[PDB]
Amino acid sequence: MLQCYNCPNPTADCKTAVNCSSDFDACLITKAGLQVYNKCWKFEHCNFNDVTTRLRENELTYYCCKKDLCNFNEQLENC
Repeated sequence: MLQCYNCPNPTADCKTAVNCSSDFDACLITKAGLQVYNKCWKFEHCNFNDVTTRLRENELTYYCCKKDLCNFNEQLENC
């Protein structure tokens, strides 16, 4: 099992850490304008088309990682 930040809704500063279902093999962080998402995710869905369609977001950037709690907001907050 992988631990990821997983907030049910987009929010600033997602601190909600969870032990993801074993089927989730990656952690996702995505910024879609004002909406920032942090989820338990899958690599098969770590592509622009799958992230946009599934979060129903027209434009965004995303990042997937495989270490516990890796999907925090460092990349956004350091900029």
